[PDB]
Amino acid sequence: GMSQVQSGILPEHCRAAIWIEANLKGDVNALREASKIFVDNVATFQAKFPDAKLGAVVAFGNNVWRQLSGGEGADELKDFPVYGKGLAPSTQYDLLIHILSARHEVNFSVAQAALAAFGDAIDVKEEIHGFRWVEERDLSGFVDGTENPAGEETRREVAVIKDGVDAGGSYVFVQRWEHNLKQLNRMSVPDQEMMIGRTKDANEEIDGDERPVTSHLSRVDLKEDGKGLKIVRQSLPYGTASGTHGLYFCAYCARLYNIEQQLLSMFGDTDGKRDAMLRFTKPVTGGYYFAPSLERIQALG
Ligand code: HEM
Ligand SMILES: [Mg+2]
Repeated sequence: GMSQVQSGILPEHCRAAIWIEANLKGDVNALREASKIFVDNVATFQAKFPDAKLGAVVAFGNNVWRQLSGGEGADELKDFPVYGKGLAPSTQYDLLIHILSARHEVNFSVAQAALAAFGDAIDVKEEIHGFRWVEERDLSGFVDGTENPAGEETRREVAVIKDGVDAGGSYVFVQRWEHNLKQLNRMSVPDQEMMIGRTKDANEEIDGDERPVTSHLSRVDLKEDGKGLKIVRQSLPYGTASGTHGLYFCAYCARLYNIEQQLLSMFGDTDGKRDAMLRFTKPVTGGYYFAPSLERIQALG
C-alpha cells in the first residue's frame, strides 16, 4: 500500500539525457495507454541494459493533468507564468518525457520507444540531447552541481511528495538557455566569478557579503527562517560548437513553491534586481509539469 517514484528523478551523475516536450493533438484518453506502454518499455530497457543505470519520467502539463486526475491533487500545478514581465518566456506544453542514463545510445532507443508509444497523438515541440561536459562544467566553464542535494535519502526528501494522493510524485520545471560565449569571453574571469558567486577554476563559494546581490548564488540560495528552499537539479549542457548551445535547465521538487521563489528572485519580481547571468545567457522556453508516481501511471485508464 505505498507509492513508487518514477525511475528518472533520483539518479545522480548521469552522463546523458534526452528531453522531449510535446502538445496533445488528439483526445486526452490517448495519453493513458501510451504512458502505460512507455513505463513498460523503460522496465524492458532497464532489464536489457542494467549497466546503463537508465531512468525516465513522464510528466504532464496543468490542463491535461487536471483532466487525467479529475481535479484531485497536484494543488500547486498551474501553467508556467511569464516571470520578470517577459525576461523569462513561457512555452507551456502538455507532455514532458525526460530520459537519463550512462549511455546516450540507450537513451536514443528509449526516446524512439516513447515516440512509438504516443504516436500521432502528440506534436513534438522540442527534443534536446543533454551531455555532461568536462569536470561536470556548464559550457561557461563553471562547475554545475556542487550544492545540488546529494544521496538518495536527501534527494527523496527534497524532490518526492511524502503522503496523500500525490505520494511518490514530483513537480518538474524545464527551461532551455541559449549561451552567448562570445559575450562571456569579453568579461574578465574575476567579473565572471562575481556574476556566478563562486570561483571559476577551483569552484570555491565567494562569501554572500563579498559577492553582489545580483550574483547567481545570491539569487537562488534562498532561506525562509534559516530553512533552504532546495530543489533536485538534473540540468545538462547541450548543442553544437558552431550553432546554438547552452544549458537545458531541469529541476524536480516535492513543492513547486521552492522553484517559483527562485524564479521570482532571478527575474526581478521579488526585489527589482535580476540575475547577473542574463549579461551572457537567456532562457527561451519555460514549462511546469507534474510527474505522477509509477503506480498512478498504471491506474490511468
Ligand atoms: C544558464 C542557466 C544556469 C546556469 C549556467 C546555472 C549555473 C549554476 C552554477 C555554476 C551553480 C553553482 C554550483 C552549484 O551547482 O552549486 C548553480 C547553482 C544553483 N543554481 Fe543555477 N544555473 C542556471 C540556472 C538556474 C535556474 C533557472 C535555477 C532555478 C530556478 C537554478 C538554481 C540553482 C540552485 C538552487 C543552485 C545551488 C545554490 C546553492 O545553494 O548554493 N539555476 N547554478
Ligand atoms: Mg549555501
